[PDB]
Amino acid sequence: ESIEKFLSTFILPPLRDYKEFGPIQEIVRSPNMGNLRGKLIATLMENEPNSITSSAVSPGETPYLITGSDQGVIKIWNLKEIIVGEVYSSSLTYDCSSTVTQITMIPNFDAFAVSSKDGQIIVLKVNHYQQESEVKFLNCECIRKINLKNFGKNEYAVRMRAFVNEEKSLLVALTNLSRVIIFDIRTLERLQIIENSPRHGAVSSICIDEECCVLILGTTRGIIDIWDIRFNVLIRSWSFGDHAPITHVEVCQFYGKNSVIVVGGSSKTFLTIWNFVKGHCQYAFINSDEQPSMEHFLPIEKGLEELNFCGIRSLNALSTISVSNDKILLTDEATSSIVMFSLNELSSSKAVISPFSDVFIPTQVTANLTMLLRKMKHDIINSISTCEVDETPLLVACDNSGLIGIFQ
Repeated sequence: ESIEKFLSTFILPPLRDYKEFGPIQEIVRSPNMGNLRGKLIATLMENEPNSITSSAVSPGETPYLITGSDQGVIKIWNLKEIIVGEVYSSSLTYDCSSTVTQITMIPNFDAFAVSSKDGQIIVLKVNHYQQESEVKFLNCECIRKINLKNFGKNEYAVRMRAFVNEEKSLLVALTNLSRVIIFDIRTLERLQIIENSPRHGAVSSICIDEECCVLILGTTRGIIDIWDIRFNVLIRSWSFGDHAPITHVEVCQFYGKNSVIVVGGSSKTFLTIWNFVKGHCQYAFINSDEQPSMEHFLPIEKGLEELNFCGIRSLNALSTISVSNDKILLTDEATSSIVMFSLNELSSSKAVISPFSDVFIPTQVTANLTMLLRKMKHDIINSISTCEVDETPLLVACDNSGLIGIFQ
């Protein structure tokens, strides 16, 4: 070993050269969620009665689930061992001593960031070793740490996203004061702060695009604001529908590099999909069999500072999602179900997990807009994750009472 390259005397090395993160892992393909049976194979009660506030999965030959609780407790679960060995205990526990707000994988590493209500952000490395050709988990080890109080405003991170490629190594944190701070993972140095206008409400959601060039923000007043990261410039702002809060934004690679899934904004939809360059709504998945007007999905670009905050008005608003290439999995609390939207064939969309037998009907409404109508035939889920264990898709749901459900 040598440390001279790591003292910032000169500029990289890339993240893959930082041995404390462990070796970079092979890319694993999207799980084939279309084959999900919707069959509950296991329930894990270890976190009860504490809310699981965030979860993630690390995919690969031994995929593991990470859960974070409202008391700061992080657990690692060996998914193969649960499925095959029927061992229902966690493999590892790590205590943050403060309410977890987000767990964010460091893509392709056995490491993940954890933000907590006390203002701390850490990165935990998952250490493991081979015994009789099977993975044994050793420990979680803190390998990075920052406190947002260092920025002087007593902030804590509420949401995070990570992006790693050969060039970039970024951790993006949304704070409780609606600032977005961008860190380099290698040092946790602040590189950029983006501050959205308070006249658009509070920032409730963030995502980064495929290219890590743009920050997409959703607000409590139903506004989508897109920021160029390099120039720190607002490049797109719009609302639509009844401007309900934007609770999730996620880029959708399936449609291309300029497409984003929006949850909220319109209270009449499960989600919409927008081309954020063209400023245009491509798809609207309607949470009933009644189609809204075409006009409901036109972008509003003026009068955004005059939009009132509507609050959170329905169980419909609580949807959490997991995107897997051409499938979107979405929790529907109003009907106690999880919907799988088939972007490859919308008419094949269905409630994969539910108590009846719903059908989804795609209708082209303009040259540029398709609406998907839904025609009709337990604690609130906070987080869902999807992966494969030995081929065979599986979905993990974590709920606000501390229960994990595992579905094949």
